[PDB]
Amino acid sequence: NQLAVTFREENTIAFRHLFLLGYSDGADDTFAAYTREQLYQAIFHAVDQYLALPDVSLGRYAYVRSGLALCQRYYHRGHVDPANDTFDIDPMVVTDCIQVDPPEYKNLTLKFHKLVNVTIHFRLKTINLQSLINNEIPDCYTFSVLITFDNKAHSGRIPISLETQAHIQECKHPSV
Amino acid sequence: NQLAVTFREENTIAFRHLFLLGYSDGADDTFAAYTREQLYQAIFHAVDQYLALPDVSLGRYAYVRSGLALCQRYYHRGHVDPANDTFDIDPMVVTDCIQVDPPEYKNLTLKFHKLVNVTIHFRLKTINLQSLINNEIPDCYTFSVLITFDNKAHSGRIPISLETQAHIQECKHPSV
Amino acid sequence: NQLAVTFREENTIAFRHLFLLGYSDGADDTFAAYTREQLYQAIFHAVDQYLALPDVSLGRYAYVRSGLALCQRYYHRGHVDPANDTFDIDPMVVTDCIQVDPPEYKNLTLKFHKLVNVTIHFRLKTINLQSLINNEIPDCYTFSVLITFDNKAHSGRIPISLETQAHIQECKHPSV
Amino acid sequence: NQLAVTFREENTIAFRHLFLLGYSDGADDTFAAYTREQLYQAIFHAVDQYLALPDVSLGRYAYVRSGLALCQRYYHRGHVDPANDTFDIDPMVVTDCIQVDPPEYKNLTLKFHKLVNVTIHFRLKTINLQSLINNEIPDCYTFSVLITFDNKAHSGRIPISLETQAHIQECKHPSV
Repeated sequence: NQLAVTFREENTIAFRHLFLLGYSDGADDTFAAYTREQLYQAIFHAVDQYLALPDVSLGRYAYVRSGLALCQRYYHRGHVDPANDTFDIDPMVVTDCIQVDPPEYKNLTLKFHKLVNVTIHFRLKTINLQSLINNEIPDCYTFSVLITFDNKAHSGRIPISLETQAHIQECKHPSV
Repeated sequence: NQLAVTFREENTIAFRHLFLLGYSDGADDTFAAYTREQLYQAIFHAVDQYLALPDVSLGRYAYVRSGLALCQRYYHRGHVDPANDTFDIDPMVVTDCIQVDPPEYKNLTLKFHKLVNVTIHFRLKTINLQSLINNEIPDCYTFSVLITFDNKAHSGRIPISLETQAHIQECKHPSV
Repeated sequence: NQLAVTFREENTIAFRHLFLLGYSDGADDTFAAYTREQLYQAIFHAVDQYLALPDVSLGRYAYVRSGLALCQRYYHRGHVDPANDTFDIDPMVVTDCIQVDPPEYKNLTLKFHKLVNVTIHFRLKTINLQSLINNEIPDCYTFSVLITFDNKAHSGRIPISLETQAHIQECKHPSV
Repeated sequence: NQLAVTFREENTIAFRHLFLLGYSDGADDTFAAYTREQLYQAIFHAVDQYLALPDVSLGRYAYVRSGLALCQRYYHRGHVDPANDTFDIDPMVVTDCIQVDPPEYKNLTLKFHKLVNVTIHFRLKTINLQSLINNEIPDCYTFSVLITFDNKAHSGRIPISLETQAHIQECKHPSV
């Protein structure tokens, strides 16, 4: 089991290196963007990487399906004018997504003045071959990847995180 | 409150990344310049960034007003000649500032031989939108930013720091 | 003795800097590859360095003999198809090596879909001159270097490590 | 006093950044060279920096006098042949120095096969202006800088260190 806990954590760590531009171990809770170009770059790197996955990954990952949802969230209405010290805000959070299908989004225009966050969602399928070592049959994993560029604090600093969730089932038909 | 303590600290952290050339988390008490070009570069980066703020920041900051004071301080009289082992000094500290107005200083010439320090001062206005999450009304923050290139130790090493101070009041007229 | 423990550890540390592309102290247990080009690069750097050893090393190392074994290991049979949720695997591990003789492998093609690991093996001979300080006679060391690109976890992350083993004997004929 | 302990340590820290190529805080006990080009580069950087000191330093340092001694040390006789497992060594350590006078060594050819170490020695004069803050009269410091590329362990790894020693006296004639 814990060798499978390590399988989820190992795969997630790999995802951070693969999809998080400029990521390096130990940076998890300080990793963040501070400029618009930094943020656009991080977003485009994560999607491009997703699209190049078959050619660059050291793991054999399979796409699931639309494949990737690039979503930005912002206030339905956001007039923020710190200069004349006022604002007119409608707190309802609106979601705008761009679907990306692997068999191929850069026109993306973020509404920085009232941005709540940006998320990139997608799933990846992989076989836990390691199980073969213990003479067991490999599990069929489905990873749910969630990359978040959180701006909920509206503090000029946008922390970036990558989390996952694994769905373990039994592969259709194995052969060992 | 502490979520507002975090609002001041989060904004300050963002300022360190935005205005401190080559800055990275964890470097706070060792961050420093050691060469003249390093120092000129740090100074010009902080001002250029200040001027580009509207186009590069992930936060919606407003200028306040002159906007930025680039000041160097040096001894009224400073003949330092370690070679012939003497010096003639008048300890009175003279301040020379260059005002920078956003709607636009590189001729700056530092008096290295008797430099006491260089400071960059400016204020930024921002709304604490986060307060909307707790169903409260957003505060109107005025950040006072102070970047110091301290040479008071005259030790060949010039530590660089960025500190801030927040003035919290109530925005003119809000709308939620 | 412990000064000889330090001789083995010092030499090994040097090997990590010499043969591990992008290596830096303190990275030992997180050091890894995540892309195919990263892995090919690490492998080619270690071999090229090995071949350039006489011209770049600060230590006087001697080749031993074939000199270097660049081996990749993979499952005898590996059809991994996470997309259609199946696999057909023959767990027997097959080893394919490429011998490299110093008096000179880039056509290498890794079988990523069923890669178990890659290893680079070679020996280096060196004299422990340090022993001269204590007025003793220098030992004759034979270092066995093993660079492993371990993919046994099939988790998208390939940790890279460099270990050694020393064979201490008495040099043929010394002169001090 | 301790503010003067800090004056010596602050100046030394500055020297590490100024003269040690690729140096960064916290690297003190792992800082080292591993290749011949790395070592030649470190050596030439330290001398070039020394020569450019007046134009690049943030401190007002004065040369003392020849100014810089670039010395390499090696065994009087060193035939090291790990391949045919023998050696013929005369442990007497020979010193070969190149004097560098500021009013201006790259032909340097290190005897890597029997190198004991390389050292760079020079003195710098500076006034402790800080003393003016406490209303005291500034001391006249003479820093003795010693950069060592130690190969005494003959282990393929050459640790590099920079140490100093301060001679405090009273400046000829001060004026405050």
